Amino acid sequence: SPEFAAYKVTLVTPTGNVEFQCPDDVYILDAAEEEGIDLPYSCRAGSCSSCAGKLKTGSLNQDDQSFLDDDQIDEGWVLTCAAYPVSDVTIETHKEEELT
Ligand code: FES
Repeated sequence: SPEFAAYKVTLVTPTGNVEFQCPDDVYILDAAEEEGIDLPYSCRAGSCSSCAGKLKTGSLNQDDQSFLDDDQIDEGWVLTCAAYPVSDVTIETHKEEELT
């Protein structure tokens, strides 16, 4: 497997869709911000609802998140501040209200 890689992230946001390359060692949130995208957050530590999204295709590593339970992870919930892509992914953002 490659020492380093980047994956195509498609974010489906309330103001439109955007795509960018995310390094496999950068969280979705941080990579979005580098591209000038404003995404919701507060704690940036994987322990709250602020940065919630829904995974629509592809795979994430969310080992660094703790607030979502195993059923919520199975349902496709994502804490964008604590998730790394391991494939190209599509995430629908700004989902805190739906999650909670
Ligand atoms: S901003 Fe709190 S879990 Fe992501």
